[PDB]
Amino acid sequence: MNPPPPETSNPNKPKRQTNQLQYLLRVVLKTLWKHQFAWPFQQPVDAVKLNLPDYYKIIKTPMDMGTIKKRLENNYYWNAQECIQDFNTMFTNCYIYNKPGDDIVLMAEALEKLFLQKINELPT
Ligand SMILES: COc1cc(-c2ccc3c(c2)nc(CCc2ccccc2)n3CCN2CCOCC2)cccc1=O
Repeated sequence: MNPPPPETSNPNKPKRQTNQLQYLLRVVLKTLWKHQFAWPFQQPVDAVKLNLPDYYKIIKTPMDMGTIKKRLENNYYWNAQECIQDFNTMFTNCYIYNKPGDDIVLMAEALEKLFLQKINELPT
């Protein structure tokens, strides 16, 4: 019942290393990945194992940090904005599916505050 995970390899498009992409992997992803609340966000939502009714009927653009980490490690992103959009999608999905006060929402909000603190120091 789960869909295949988001693509993470980039076989047909060009690749580049930029200072912003370096910061996104070394600082932003690394800081959130090591956070105590990271585990639920480290791989695609398994709606079957988690018993999440209608998850993939409600969430049509799933995203997670395991995918973002692999995308950065595989040079899937050409522009830093593509990666920032993926983090935003991951948080937004959680807020859409869940309710205020749910444990997962409080965890996502703490991770998003940390994301915003780090994104404030994104370079040029
Ligand atoms: C990201 O969005 C959501 C996430 C989750 C979610 C909550 C807890 C989660 C998780 C996802 N993924 C994991 C870790 C991976 C996992 C998944 C399946 C069973 C076991 C581990 N865990 C920890 C499980 N815990 C610890 C080990 O004892 C079992 C209980 C729930 C709801 C809505 C969402 O929108």
